[PDB]
Amino acid sequence: QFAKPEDAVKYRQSALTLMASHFGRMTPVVKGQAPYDAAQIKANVEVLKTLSALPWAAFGPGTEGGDARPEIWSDAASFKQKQQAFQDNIVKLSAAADAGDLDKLRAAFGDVGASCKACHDAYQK
Amino acid sequence: QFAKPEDAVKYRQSALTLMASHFGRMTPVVKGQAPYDAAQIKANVEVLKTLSALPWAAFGPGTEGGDARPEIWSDAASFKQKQQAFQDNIVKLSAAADAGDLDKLRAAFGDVGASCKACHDAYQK
Ligand code: HEC
Ligand code: HEC
Repeated sequence: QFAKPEDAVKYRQSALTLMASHFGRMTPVVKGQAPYDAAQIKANVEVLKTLSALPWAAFGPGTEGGDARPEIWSDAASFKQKQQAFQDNIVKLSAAADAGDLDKLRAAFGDVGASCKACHDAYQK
Repeated sequence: QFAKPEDAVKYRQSALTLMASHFGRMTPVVKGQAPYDAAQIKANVEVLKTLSALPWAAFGPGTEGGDARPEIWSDAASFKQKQQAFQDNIVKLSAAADAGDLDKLRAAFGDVGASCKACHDAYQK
């Protein structure tokens, strides 16, 4: 869907920004600093689920740029493993949200955050 | 969810970028220059539905900036009318996609695009 590699960079940066806001805005809730409304969190995690699937298709062949470390395309199976582990951790977060359980939400949120950090460490300049 | 107004600007720009890619990438399909796969388009419109709901909450009080024309907050009912008409046109596009009908898709796509342009004309610097 991208006329030039810069368009893919633009897209993935935007997706990651949006995905990130939807994750991070829950931090006060998991810490107890903001109230827990199960329906609110269910709805937000549904948004995050959708967003979480979007960046990866914008690291397609020929789309080097931005802050993507070069190690993304040359180790494609390993990068995939990574987004799929993150993507699996998101499934867990959805299950916790859909079940209305703040303890399960806290644990799932932490494992998502660890997966963000793992990919960041390997693949972000 | 925004610590400073700049964060809301950042978010809405990203949402609009993403929403826009999901709309615009269908242009070759509606024109017949790319093949029509009903399932592909259904899935893409589902993404666009989710995205289409996101920008508006990031024009909250105190979030002047970016290319938002000042006329957004002082005429709040009219701006709302506008996003809700766009939002209603998106419902129509979802119905066309879910029904697998390229003629209905073409018509609905055009009315969405007109609604994008209408808000752009009134409210984007
Ligand atoms: C690899 C499988 C990743 C996972 C999982 C997550 N992120 Fe990431 N992120 C990744 C890359 C390779 C990049 C650079 C993209 C580019 O081309 O520049 C990023 C970037 C971000 C950004 C900055 C976006 C921008 O506006 O430029 C943010 C805010 C970000 N990532 C956040 C983030 C969060 C919160 C994640 C888990 C919920 C997450 N990322 C996962 C690679 C990967
Ligand atoms: C008002 C109800 C709008 C509708 C409907 C659409 N857009 Fe728009 N758009 C609007 C504003 C006020 C702005 C400026 C935001 C800011 O603070 O700068 C925009 C901006 C865009 C952009 C640029 C985003 C960026 O990266 O800076 C794009 C690509 C865009 N809008 C596209 C777009 C499309 C394709 C729409 C229909 C599918 C659409 N917008 C609707 C206001 C409104």
